[PDB]
Amino acid sequence: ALFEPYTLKDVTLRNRIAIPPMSQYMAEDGMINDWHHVHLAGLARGGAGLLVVEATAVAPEGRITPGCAGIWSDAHAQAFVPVVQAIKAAGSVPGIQIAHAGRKASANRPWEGDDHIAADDTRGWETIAPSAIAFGAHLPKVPREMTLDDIARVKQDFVDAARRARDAGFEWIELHFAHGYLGQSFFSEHSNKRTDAYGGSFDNRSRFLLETLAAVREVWPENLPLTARFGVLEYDGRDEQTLEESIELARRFKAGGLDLLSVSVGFTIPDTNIPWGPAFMGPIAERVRREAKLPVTSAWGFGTPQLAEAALQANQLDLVSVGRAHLADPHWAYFAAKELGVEKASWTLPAPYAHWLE
Amino acid sequence: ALFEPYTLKDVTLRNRIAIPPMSQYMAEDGMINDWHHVHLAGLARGGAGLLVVEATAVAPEGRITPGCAGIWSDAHAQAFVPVVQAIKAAGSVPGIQIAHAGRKASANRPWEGDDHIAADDTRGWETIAPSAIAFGAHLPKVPREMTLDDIARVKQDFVDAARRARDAGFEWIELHFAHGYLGQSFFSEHSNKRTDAYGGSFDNRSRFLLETLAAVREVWPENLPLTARFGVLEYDGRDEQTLEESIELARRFKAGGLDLLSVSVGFTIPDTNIPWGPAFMGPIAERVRREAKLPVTSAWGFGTPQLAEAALQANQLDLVSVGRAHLADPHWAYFAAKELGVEKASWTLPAPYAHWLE
Ligand SMILES: Cc1cc2nc3c(=O)[nH]c(=O)nc-3n(C[C@H](O)[C@H](O)[C@H](O)COP(=O)(O)O)c2cc1C
Ligand SMILES: Cc1cc2nc3c(=O)[nH]c(=O)nc-3n(C[C@H](O)[C@H](O)[C@H](O)COP(=O)(O)O)c2cc1C
Repeated sequence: ALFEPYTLKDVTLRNRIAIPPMSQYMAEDGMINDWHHVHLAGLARGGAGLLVVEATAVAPEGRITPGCAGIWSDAHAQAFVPVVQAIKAAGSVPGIQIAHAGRKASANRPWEGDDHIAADDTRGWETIAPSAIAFGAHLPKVPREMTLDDIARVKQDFVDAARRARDAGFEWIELHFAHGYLGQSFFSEHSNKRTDAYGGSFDNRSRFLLETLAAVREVWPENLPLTARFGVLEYDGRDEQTLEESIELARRFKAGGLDLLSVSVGFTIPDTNIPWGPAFMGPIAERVRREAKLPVTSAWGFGTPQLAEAALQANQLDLVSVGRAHLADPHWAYFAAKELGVEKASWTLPAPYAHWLE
Repeated sequence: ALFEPYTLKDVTLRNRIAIPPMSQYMAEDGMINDWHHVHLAGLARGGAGLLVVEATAVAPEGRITPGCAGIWSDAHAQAFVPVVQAIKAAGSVPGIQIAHAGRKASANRPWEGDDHIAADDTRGWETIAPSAIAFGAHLPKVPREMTLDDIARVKQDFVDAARRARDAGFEWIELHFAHGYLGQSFFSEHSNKRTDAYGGSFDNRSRFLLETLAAVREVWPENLPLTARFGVLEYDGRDEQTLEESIELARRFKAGGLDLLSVSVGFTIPDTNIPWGPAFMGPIAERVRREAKLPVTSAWGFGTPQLAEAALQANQLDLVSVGRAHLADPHWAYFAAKELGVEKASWTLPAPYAHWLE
């Protein structure tokens, strides 16, 4: 099942393996470089059906860190062009996740402190959010409360991002409404205390996300999968209530043209109890898939080929996302093909490798 | 031991893992391209101390196949420049093996027939050799017997190759006197029936190889390791006699400035009985190292980390060459570091990987 093709709109994946977006923190002023080119091209040659490029910021202040990729100008977009072309040459589908880190922005690289940049550090910048409330813990900076014009500008930033991604050749797009960044923070009552049209009720908290989806839909081709990542629960003790609302929004996403939902956890606040474990997201992903009638993917511990296979056969997922295993071994898909007994498994890789490994 | 550094002349390897030259058959008219760039850059990031670029032909007719890399012009050399730079950025030592396929030239890619190109095929070309004798089997073409001027031209080709490799930034060079190609074929009485100064006696059969070494030594920097690959036996039933002569030449190589010998089998003729097995070359490599008092490396089945480690501790080898395992997993060195219990093994890889795998 893991090695069956998958067709969504006009795009066909050679198998059900997806490489989720994985920030590399190697960009400079949003510009990617040979780090990203070799990293992504190598992964694509590895065998995976779909390769989703890391969170790429729609605006400079939307970066998580000073090393995050960006696409907030045509020059930033043009940098992706050769990389998209190499992904394609390798037979993998190029996707990109476009993002805005909201209140979690302006942080150090994970191996350089992983915390909010000091106030006197010339690399830092003011963060924006639905409300002037800090995440807390290692991210103590209070964001600036967004104005209506801020909301209009960020929405237009996402549209400009999607248009650039389209013109750079990406065949799959993913809106980053998860992991406690801007979009997610608009939906959660934890982070959104607004009293205008973008806060309060379910409809108001959904507005930013729905409006961003719709605006992007106007520039993104109808024949290329339009997707989003969304934290459907927080493990904050409000799980049944949050899940119900998240699934309702899923339905609205579907109605608004979303082709697939990447299902995750919110990470909106630090005060939570997440039951980490191999494929722990499976049951939750399955429920979203069932109740909103929407294809889904998820991640976390599916680097065990049998687990990925089990999730597919149980129809908990339509694609299995495999992250860290690909950082460890860019040729993981070949390893999975061996594990699962695929005929001529070495031909998961290109000929200059496959010939000698068969 | 596998993860101890190694210093040879002015060059220091971060560990004892070497990636042997592995032809990719993806070049066009000798020119390398993004296949090679991503392949080599990815391998370098994998952790290995030394990365030796595939057999690179000193002359067009010296290619094995129409897909082999070449360095017979300054434009060919300039193509290597960015790739050398990425290898270095990754902290691996860039080396290159320069070569001439002799009578085994003009062949199909291994996955496209692996045999001599048909006579009416516009891709093929006349092969040259010490004598007009075909390899046989799947390589039936009779080569043209080289003239003295042919020998002068090929020697100068190797010199021009070494100079280009130097100027492109390579820090390690390897002359390909193994595997039944030109150099090897000059040494073996099987392939060399000449009656001039380049055939007959031990001194005459050694002349081409020694003269090529000396000529290259004039352009190659004295502070960068100068090495060769040499088939020391054939398993043709003349093993003790061939090994003695090969070891004598090893001594002469050492006396002539060779810093390390990559020890292999001859593959000069097809009528042989090679005792393939995990690390089967170990004992033979050890003897060459001992009797010629020369550092050595070898390959074949050392993809088992414990085997590589054993060979080093037994002092059978100074570097362990690991080939196919790196085609399977470009991050093999990280896998070995885990297997062997290295402290902070994930930091065998660059930070954007290591941070998440620790
Ligand atoms: C290096 C790294 C960077 C990541 N960056 C992002 C990101 O840019 N966008 C995102 O939505 N998730 C990101 N993630 C989460 C992964 O997409 C994935 O959900 C997570 O690694 C769990 O899957 P795994 O167990 O296979 O690693 C990142 C994960 C890692 C390890
Ligand atoms: C894909 C491939 C291409 C190779 N090309 C060369 C070559 O260009 N020059 C050379 O001397 N040996 C070449 N070899 C031999 C390898 O350098 C090495 O000796 C062999 O793979 C045995 O080591 P291993 O068991 O780790 O794979 C090649 C091997 C492979 C698999």
